[PDB]
Amino acid sequence: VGLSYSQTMLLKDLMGGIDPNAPTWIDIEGRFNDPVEIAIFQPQNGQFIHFYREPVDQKQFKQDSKYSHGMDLADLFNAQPGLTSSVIGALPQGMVLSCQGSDDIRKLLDSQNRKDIKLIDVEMTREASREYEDKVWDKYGWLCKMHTGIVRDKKKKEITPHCALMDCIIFESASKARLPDLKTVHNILPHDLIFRGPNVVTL
Amino acid sequence: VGLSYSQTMLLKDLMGGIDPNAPTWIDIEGRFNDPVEIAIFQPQNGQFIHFYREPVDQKQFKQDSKYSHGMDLADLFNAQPGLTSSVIGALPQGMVLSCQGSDDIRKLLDSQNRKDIKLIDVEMTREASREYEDKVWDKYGWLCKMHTGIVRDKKKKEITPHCALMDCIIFESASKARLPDLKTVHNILPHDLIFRGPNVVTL
Amino acid sequence: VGLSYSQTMLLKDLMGGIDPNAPTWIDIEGRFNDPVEIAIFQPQNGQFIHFYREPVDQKQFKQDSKYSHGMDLADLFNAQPGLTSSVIGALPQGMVLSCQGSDDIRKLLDSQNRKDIKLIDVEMTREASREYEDKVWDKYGWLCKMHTGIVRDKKKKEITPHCALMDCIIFESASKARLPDLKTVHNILPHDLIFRGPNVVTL
Amino acid sequence: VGLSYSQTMLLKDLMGGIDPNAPTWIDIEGRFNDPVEIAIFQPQNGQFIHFYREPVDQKQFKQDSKYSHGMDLADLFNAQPGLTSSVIGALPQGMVLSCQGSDDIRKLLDSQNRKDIKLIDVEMTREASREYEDKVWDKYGWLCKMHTGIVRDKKKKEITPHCALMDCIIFESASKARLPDLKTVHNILPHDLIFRGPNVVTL
Amino acid sequence: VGLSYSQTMLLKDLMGGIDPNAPTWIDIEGRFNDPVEIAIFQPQNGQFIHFYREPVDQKQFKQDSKYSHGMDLADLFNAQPGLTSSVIGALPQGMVLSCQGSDDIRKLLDSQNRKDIKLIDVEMTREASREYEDKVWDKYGWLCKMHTGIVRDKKKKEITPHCALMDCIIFESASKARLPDLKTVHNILPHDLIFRGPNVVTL
Amino acid sequence: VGLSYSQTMLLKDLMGGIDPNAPTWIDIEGRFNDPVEIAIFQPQNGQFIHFYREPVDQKQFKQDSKYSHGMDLADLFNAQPGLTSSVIGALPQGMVLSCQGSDDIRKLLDSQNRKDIKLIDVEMTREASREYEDKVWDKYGWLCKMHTGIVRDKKKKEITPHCALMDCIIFESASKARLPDLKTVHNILPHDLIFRGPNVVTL
Amino acid sequence: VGLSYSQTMLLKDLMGGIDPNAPTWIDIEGRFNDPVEIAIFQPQNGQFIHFYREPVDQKQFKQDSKYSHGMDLADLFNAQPGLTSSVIGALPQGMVLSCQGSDDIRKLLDSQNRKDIKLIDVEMTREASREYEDKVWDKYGWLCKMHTGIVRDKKKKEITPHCALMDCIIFESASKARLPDLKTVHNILPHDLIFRGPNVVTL
Amino acid sequence: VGLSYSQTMLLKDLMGGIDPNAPTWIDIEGRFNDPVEIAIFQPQNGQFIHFYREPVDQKQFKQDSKYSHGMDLADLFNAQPGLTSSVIGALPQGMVLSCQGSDDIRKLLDSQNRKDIKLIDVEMTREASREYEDKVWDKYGWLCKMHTGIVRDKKKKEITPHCALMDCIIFESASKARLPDLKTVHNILPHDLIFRGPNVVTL
Ligand SMILES: [Zn+2]
Ligand SMILES: [Zn+2]
Ligand SMILES: [Zn+2]
Ligand SMILES: [Zn+2]
Ligand SMILES: [Zn+2]
Ligand SMILES: [Zn+2]
Ligand SMILES: [Zn+2]
Ligand SMILES: [Zn+2]
Repeated sequence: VGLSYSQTMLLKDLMGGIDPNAPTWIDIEGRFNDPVEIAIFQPQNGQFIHFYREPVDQKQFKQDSKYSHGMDLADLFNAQPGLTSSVIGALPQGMVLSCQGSDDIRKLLDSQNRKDIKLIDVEMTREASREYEDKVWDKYGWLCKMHTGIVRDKKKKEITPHCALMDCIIFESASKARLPDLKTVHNILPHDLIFRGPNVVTL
Repeated sequence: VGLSYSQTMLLKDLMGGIDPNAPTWIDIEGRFNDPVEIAIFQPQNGQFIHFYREPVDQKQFKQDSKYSHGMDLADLFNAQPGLTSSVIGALPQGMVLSCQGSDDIRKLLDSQNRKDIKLIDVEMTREASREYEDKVWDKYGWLCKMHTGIVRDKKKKEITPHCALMDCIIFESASKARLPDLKTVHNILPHDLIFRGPNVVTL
Repeated sequence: VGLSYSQTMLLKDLMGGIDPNAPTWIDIEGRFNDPVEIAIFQPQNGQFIHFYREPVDQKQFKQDSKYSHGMDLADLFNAQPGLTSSVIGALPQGMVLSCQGSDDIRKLLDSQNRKDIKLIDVEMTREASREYEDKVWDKYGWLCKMHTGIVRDKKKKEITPHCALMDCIIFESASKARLPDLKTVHNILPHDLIFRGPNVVTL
Repeated sequence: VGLSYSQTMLLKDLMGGIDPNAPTWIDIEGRFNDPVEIAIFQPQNGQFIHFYREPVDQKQFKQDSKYSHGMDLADLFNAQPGLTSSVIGALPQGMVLSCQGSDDIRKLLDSQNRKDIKLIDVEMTREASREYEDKVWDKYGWLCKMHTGIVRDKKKKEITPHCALMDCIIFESASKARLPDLKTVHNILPHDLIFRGPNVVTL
Repeated sequence: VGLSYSQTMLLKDLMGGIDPNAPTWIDIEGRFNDPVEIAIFQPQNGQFIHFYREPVDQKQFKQDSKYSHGMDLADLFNAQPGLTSSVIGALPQGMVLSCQGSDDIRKLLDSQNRKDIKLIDVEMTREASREYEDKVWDKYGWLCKMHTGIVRDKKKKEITPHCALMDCIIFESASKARLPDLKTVHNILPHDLIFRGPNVVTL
Repeated sequence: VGLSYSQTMLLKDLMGGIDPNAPTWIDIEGRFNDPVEIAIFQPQNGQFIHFYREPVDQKQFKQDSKYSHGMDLADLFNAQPGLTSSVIGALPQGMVLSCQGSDDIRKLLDSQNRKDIKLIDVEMTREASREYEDKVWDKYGWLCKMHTGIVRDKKKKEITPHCALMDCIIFESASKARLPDLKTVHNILPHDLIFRGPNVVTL
Repeated sequence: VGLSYSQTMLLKDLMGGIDPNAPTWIDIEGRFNDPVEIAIFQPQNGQFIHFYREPVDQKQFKQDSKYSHGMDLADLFNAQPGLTSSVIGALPQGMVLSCQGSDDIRKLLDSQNRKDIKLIDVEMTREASREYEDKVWDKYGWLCKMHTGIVRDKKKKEITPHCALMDCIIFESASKARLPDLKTVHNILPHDLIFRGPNVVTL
Repeated sequence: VGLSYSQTMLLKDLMGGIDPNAPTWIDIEGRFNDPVEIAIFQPQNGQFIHFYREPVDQKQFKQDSKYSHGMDLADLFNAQPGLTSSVIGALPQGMVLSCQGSDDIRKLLDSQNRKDIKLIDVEMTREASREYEDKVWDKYGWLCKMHTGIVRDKKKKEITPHCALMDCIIFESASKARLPDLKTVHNILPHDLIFRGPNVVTL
């Protein structure tokens, strides 16, 4: 379906937690046209938005699963449709978003008619990536148990998967030379908005 | 598609005009599962909600067009999808709605998970229908130019079509023995929300 | 409902016409999870299986109708439920099926637990598609009068719809550089098995 | 779901054991519209059909459990759907079935469009019921361990439950003044057809 | 089972958010020996602990469901066992907890050998209860959609159910004459710790 | 029960003595699914973990008692439940464990989610076993007084029992051609964690 | 455990169906000391005994699964213990059993102290094996759905698994140059004796 | 092991001597969960069942030996396993058993799933105990030479041990004010069924 009216009213309220002037990270898995996991993280307060999307192109998903995110199609069948378009639509106006590699994000933001949003492509050395990847996945990896597959590189070497939320925390760590010390870190989105149990139908 | 996030934010604002305690009429054309025109009229202030929906079942539409509403499929291709589900979702909590023949309305309200809404089936004599039908279509018929087809009865007799908005004003007239004297009567919904010019796409 | 016991007994008999070693084409309209028209064609004898299915996802159907098959929901309400699962279940063991683009067929055959069935993805040039499309729709297009809608491409150009049965005959033509000269070509399935007039109810 | 195509093909084969001219007993537990256990017994050869059905009306089941069959809802969740409708549709044409109290059976057979089947209401004295009930439940009661609840009468007196299969053997005993001496007595239906382990889904 | 070792390590970390000197509310549904829903709310920061427990006594649950909380047994089958004993065990030593009616809480805390914890029985007028109940269930009621049953009083009058988390927010409102204005309010416990998807087994 | 919260907190602290990079031995008595005595020994520092578990299968225990470990059921009734699952969960990450015969250990480690743990199957000649068995049981046999039964081989020959802790010291001796000279050798686990005096109950 | 007293009394009764003078086939999977599936088939009447046993040696089972029977350990955990020893003990005295390759059967019968039983090693050509294997697995393969694994030969060629019951029917076919035409073929053992749902414990 | 098939067949025959309507005594030594000697005595005919069981809990046995029965572990190593569960399983249905102190017997009968058996707790004065104890141990004490240990009371006073069989004869004496005059009194169980010489092994 899409987001229902009440779901959209809730979303409006939850997005009230997002500080529009706060420095903010964004990362996705999948392509701008077919993203399967979105994460928006505000390090200052530790608030983040994190959800999933079932892929349209099943073949590419499987390949993107074996070589980057390692996700499973079965875990995505219940993701609430409309979330990507509604969270990107609900983002405040003129928000400055930080990312790693602006190319994929800009295309998605543009295809959702959100050109008002400026992007900060932050550069990150592979050395700095290797440093915090393991530290982040240990302190904060309980937030996403969705990467249950083996990801290998061109050289068939098994590698740590990418998580978008974990990628955001890694990015913040590298940009700050300090893994963030955050007491409270939480998703503004409830589990019943991210996933779909009962059925609602639009007209 | 569905109603976009901004469209839904506008709707929230416009629905602020609807007085939840005010006596209110509702009528539709088409069946609960496939309605093609919805009207919600508050006689006290003269505010109303009035929009259209493209039918799923094309064959039934044509038959319902020759025998009740006389609408044309071509005029419905541009109706904004999601309007029926979003206006019914936005209707204030615990609203008492008046109608003629509660059977069709209740089913629609229930299928949109809006059981909180109570209905008042108001009875109307055919004599009283014949009285105000012509008077309403002359004072207020400029509000809906959507019935451009010939409607006939079982006896192939050409009859005045039904308009839902006009039906609401007729119902109010019969229930009050007075065609309403209303200076200001207007749709809370703008023409660009009722119809779809440019293109927006959900994810 | 599903296929009744007697309906299934008839099916068993009619499927006796299908030659298991014969070269055989398959095509569908709609997705593996929600197919709305299935065609299985054996060019050697001219026998084919051809039926419809009402779609679960009404929104996608409409979009797939405007951009590929041009079907009408109203014509699908009476399709006999259970046909897709029962015809795929009844297909002879180890049948080698030819198709255009194996991705969609394999998923459907797998979701119906029919992995025994091997697929031959036959490649077809658009030039060869353009050649026989019109010739097939003229000699054999009377077999399917179900595409009563306008289908347009990305460039709003009105295009010939896709029919699965017609697609099978087009595929055979391109693979053979000869539109088939077939005196007898017929559906093994009767009109009362493809569609549902009276009512039977399972327990 | 319903019975799959292969399941129905197996059923066709197993029903080949049923002798159509053989004297045959039938009994159910639950009402014609909501039966929870069916038994069809041919005393001559000792072959029988015996299966279960999850009840639709949960409240009535519980009451029918405290006052007749003493069954447990939890044991019925895995009964293979479609069995009642498919076993009744597969019964030989014009089969003469014996029963105790034709009223409930006729309604069920009629609601499954099986009017061809004639019924013999055999009368049975309560004295004769009391005689073989205990003898049957001891020699043949190992065939149904599904009655794990306490059944009481109007006078709160704990009574032996009713089993449909056991009821059939009791009926045969009373009609013959001899508890049947049967070396081989067996269900034609396998445990995997009566109950559902893995998952199959229709389209 | 119980809480696994890793689950307990996570819990230790999440409980680090609980401020031991902060004023804190507690409420349960069900009895000290058989509680089915626990809520611990710290109004200052808006952090709370909120989870469920499957009841041992099924009959009492149903009665407590018809007359207080209106919960459904089916929604409790997947609650993570060991949570009640482990969250009560993890609470800071000498914590001062506020409640409504200390009798039920003290017994539970004592039966979990947590006598170090002092209780503040805060008195609340029914007038003040009636005031904030509706306001809380509207602003914060999206946090628990577990009360899907009709609760009636001695006079068969349908009444608003009790939610423990909602009860905590109502209690804070009455004690402060102000419904709390809280931007961030969230459960310290993740959905996968509150509920049980995969299987772990102790030795 | 299981390990309480405080017990688990203590365990976390005691496991801090285990050096994760240190060479480490493991041995059990009983099968992976039903182990009755576990020993984990780090020869470098002389620290070890050593505890017991009451067997589920009483018959197999008795047979395993007459032919390997010679233990007594009565001494196992007070072993603290949850110890096996909690010590295996608390083992440091990426611990390389040495053993004799990796088959039984791997299965147990895979019963918990500890596949991260690699195993070194060290080969040991019976000649080398016969050498240190007596020397170890004399210098270190006071550490385990739990083998109070007569163990015989296939030839009814009374043989020295197996102790897991003693087996670890024997294994280290054979792998090093030197019975270890260890001043300080001690269990990191206290007697009150290995055994259960008072009563704690989970919820 | 073992077979309970009542279970053994039932067995005594069911074994009354076995005709002691009837020609009878036997086959097993696994070794004499560790058999995992036993089948005893009397072609004359079509009666057979067929059950499973959980293997002691888990490693050998897996290898015997990849190279002969293709069974899964998980399906054997619930097999009723004691069945092998009790069915071999209940076999009529001096029964002449036919088999393929007497070596494995004799050892098992001897280890169960049943030397009274004579064996007929019937020779079977691989040509004759290849003939009926497919025919038997199609007419009678619904009797055993326990071979859910891929079995390959020395040349990594995927081959049809062996089923003991199917092997018995294949053996009878080859010895008779006719696949048996059997209306009634059934297991004398009920599903609740072959598998273990509830718990009984010996002393 | 357990009782073999032949052993169980013999038992069935010997239990044919037990008159199900006859008044019958039962007594045990050891607890319901760990009984070491069972006696079932029918005074009318003088038939009795009397056997032993090796204790699981060795420590409790020794204490129960010093303070009640005075038995020796060494004499119990050869008791035939499975006897307790098989004799209790074989007891005729609906047998009214007399005992002294129903608490221990009921628990044992229930743990062996024999609730059908009703118990008569017969009261006995210590005066009446002191009267027949010596008379019974002299006329019938040759039936049990198993109490070869010194039993003392709380006051270290050496007392006559308890024998279960002797206890049954004492109970009958007290209930009848007459030591029974019985020419023939004998165990229905043979010495080779009560004790185990050769070896049989189950599968
Ligand atoms: Zn992720
Ligand atoms: Zn109109
Ligand atoms: Zn078509
Ligand atoms: Zn029954
Ligand atoms: Zn709640
Ligand atoms: Zn030891
Ligand atoms: Zn098999
Ligand atoms: Zn004695």
